[PDB]
Amino acid sequence: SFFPDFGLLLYLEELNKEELNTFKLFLKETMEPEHGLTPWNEVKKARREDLANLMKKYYPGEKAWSVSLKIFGKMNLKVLCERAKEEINWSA
Amino acid sequence: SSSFFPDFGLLLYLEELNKEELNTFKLFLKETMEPEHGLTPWNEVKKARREDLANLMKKYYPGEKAWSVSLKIFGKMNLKVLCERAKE
Repeated sequence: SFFPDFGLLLYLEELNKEELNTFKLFLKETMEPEHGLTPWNEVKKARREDLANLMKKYYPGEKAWSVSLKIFGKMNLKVLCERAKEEINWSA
Repeated sequence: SSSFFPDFGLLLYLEELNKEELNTFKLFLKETMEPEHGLTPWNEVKKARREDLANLMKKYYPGEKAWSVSLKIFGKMNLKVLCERAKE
């Protein structure tokens, strides 16, 4: 159980302003069918340390690992999608 | 239903990847298939073209399995990039 305590915080800290917001949105979407928009208020304004503990709360154990890995996946696809969107059509 | 990712989604994103990104994708796939398929189909994947690669995932991971595995691989791929960034 190394991921919830130390791993997530390091990579989260590596994210810039745009990337961090992107993370929260996908998390919001992920928590939606299970918790609704109830914790979204907390998550949206949450700091990285608070965000890490929040995920430990709603997703304890390897649950944090499963959702986080998937969120990082969607984040990569977003960048790729945004990149492909300009190649497919040069008019954005 | 839905999640027709190998047929419509996956094929596009693989094409967005460069050579190194495609290889990195294959490596992570190898890691995932190992406890399930071993190194038996790894030979096929290693040499696989992007179009071939999509059908292979359609084969070994039918239904929404292809989307789930792909999403996790892209996650590790992103973590790799982030790791390399902090290391620099």
